[PDB]
Amino acid sequence: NAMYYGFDIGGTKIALGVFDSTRRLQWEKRVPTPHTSYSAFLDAVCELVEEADQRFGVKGSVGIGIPGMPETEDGTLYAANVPAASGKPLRADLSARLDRDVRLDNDANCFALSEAWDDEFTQYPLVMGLILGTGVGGGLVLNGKPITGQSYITGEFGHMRLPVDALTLMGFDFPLRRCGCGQMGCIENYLSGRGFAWLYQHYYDQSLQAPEIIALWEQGDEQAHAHVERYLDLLAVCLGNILTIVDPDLLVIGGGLSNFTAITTQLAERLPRHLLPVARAPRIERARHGDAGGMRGAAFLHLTD
Ligand code: NA
Ligand SMILES: [Zn+2]
Repeated sequence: NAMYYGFDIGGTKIALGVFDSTRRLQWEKRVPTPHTSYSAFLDAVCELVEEADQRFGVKGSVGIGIPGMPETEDGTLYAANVPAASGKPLRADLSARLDRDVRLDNDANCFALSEAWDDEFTQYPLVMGLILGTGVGGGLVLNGKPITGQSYITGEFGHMRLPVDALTLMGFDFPLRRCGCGQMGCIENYLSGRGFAWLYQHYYDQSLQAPEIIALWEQGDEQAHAHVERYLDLLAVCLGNILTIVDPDLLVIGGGLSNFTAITTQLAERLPRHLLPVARAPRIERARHGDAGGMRGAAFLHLTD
């Protein structure tokens, strides 16, 4: 009768999803994220766990996805959009309040874990989740457990510089854009939704956003088509480098751009030219649990020891 609770904590709302032992969602509830004080934040979360416990007559396990640093070396959380909890030992405090092992991970790792636990995808030991949306990020999952790395940096694909073969493709004068992290040329600024739009403007001198370019592509516009071919080629070159070091069985692509089917259907054929001769491309799939993934991944933190 084990139940798995998963919280997706964002700047606006705290979303709880409750899953049974077969990973099916049984109940959902969302409340506003308190920003006023840590005590109000702790209560928002604990009251939801208590409500679920009462509703299902069980002590559910509790997993939580955080957009930031879940637990530093000393046990401290840091998240820009969750000021009420930042600087606090969230994991320890919630664990004491709920008398159970509350587990935390970042939102990109929860996204990857949610996909790795899709019924069909559990057959793949090593799953790489790639998010192409507001930013670029992701995570790595091995045998159903996320690989967090020393500081929850594993899977920060958006912050690896363009490889030199991107200059061979685009020209050596291709702009190396300044990233928010401070480096020059991070792939996030070419492959995110904004990067996709920037690349269009770079070639065509028109300020269209991704939806608009996609609309033109669907209507058969020649520029939009030429733009998408370049984007896909650049995505492939960048992925060639990542896949050569990670070698995942499955690459699942999520985020806003993943709704553009060309990104997951026309990518596989472009990979072999950037992979080792003896390498096989990973299976490539569009994410299957967009909306519910934050809650699923958080809940799934308790599916492994
Ligand atoms: Na209240
Ligand atoms: Zn960067």
